[PDB]
Amino acid sequence: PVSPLKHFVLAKKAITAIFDQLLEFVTEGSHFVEATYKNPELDRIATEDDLVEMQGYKDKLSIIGEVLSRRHMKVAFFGRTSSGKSSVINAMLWDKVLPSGIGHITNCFLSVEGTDGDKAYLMTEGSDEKKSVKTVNQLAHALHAGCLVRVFWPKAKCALLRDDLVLVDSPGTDELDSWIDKFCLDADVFVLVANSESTLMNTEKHFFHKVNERLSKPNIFILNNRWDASASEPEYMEDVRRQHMERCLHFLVEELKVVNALEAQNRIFFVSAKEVLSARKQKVALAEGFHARLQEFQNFEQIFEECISQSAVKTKFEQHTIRAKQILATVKNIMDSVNLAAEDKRHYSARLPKEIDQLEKIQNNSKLLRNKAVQLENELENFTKQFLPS
Ligand SMILES: Nc1nc2c(ncn2[C@@H]2O[C@H](COP(=O)(O)OP(=O)(O)OP(=O)(O)O)[C@@H](O)[C@H]2O)c(=O)[nH]1
Ligand SMILES: [Mg+2]
Ligand SMILES: [Zn+2]
Repeated sequence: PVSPLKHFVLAKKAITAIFDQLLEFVTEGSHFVEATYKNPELDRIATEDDLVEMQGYKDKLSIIGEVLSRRHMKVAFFGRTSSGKSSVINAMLWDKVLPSGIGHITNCFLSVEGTDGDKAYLMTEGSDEKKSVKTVNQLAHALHAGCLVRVFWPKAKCALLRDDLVLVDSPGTDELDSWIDKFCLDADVFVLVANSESTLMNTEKHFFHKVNERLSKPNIFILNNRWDASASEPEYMEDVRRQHMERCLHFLVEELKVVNALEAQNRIFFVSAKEVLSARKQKVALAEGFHARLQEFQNFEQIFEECISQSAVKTKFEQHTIRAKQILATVKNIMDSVNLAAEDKRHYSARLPKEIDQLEKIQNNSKLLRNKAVQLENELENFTKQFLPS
């Protein structure tokens, strides 16, 4: 039962390894191009612009590797006040990481990410201080288009955080474009948490219309929470479920048009975050239907993990994969140009045996480097076949 999130972890490892190799190769290639261009006994075998191109690639490949090394999956939770957003997050983390109450903050966000340490802490904006998580409920938020508070929870205690997932908790939806710009541009999945004792509201729909306008084919899940409230009323529950399904299906399929009606079955769930957290927190007869609701939450979790791991690998690693392929194609063109100029010179105007031998060594080293580029192209093609479907 391997978590689907390992797909993202393995992709991240693979592409960072390629970019480590690419920086090493381009550095070696740049030294060769530089030596060839700067040789006073050679004329226009390598050009000044060949060297400028190689040096420019060299100078930007380290930051690509560093950016890749921090890439992660992000899920953002939205919904009306008291719908259960924080409890859904806590259930997925197997602990009461986030508190309840304090629902008055109208514009500030909270994220949870993994720490390699063994103690939880938080950090506020523009600060490096590791503050006790028990101060979450005391942060003033006076002046605040709000702020982000970052919670760090030991990776050893939650597999999701170990596998590079970050979870974002939001204020109640009841300028929004500022929310999208500041928190949503790199979110891979959006989760709408709704009170199943109510009805899906237009204020929540409106926010996801804005997301859908700003982003292409966003991944959206709807969790109809507090489903324990109709336990022991199975006939009533059946009818409420039908009504919720009709409205949630129409929203995802007909209004947002982000899934077809079959796909939507894997995006709408009926759960009790309270029950799930109680079952998972370490250290009375269960309500009717408890195990069925727990299984439904576990089904959501599996489908969510599959969705976010596939989506984030494409969203976050494809552009630099395509860029690496372009860089390699250009480096090969430079090696082709150097080899061709050396061979032309050898056959057109080279005279002394020592000059001929010098040109032949330039040819040989340019081919060694070109073959290295081809091998890295093969690694990127393998990465594309494994991790980047059309
Ligand atoms: N019966 C029941 N209560 C729940 C469930 N999920 C959350 N609650 C309760 O509803 C209240 C609100 O829970 P939260 O998880 O804090 O909801 P929220 O959306 O984060 O609320 P705010 O951040 O204050 O807007 C808490 O008292 C929870 O115990 C559930 O599945 N079933
Ligand atoms: Mg909350
Ligand atoms: Zn704030």
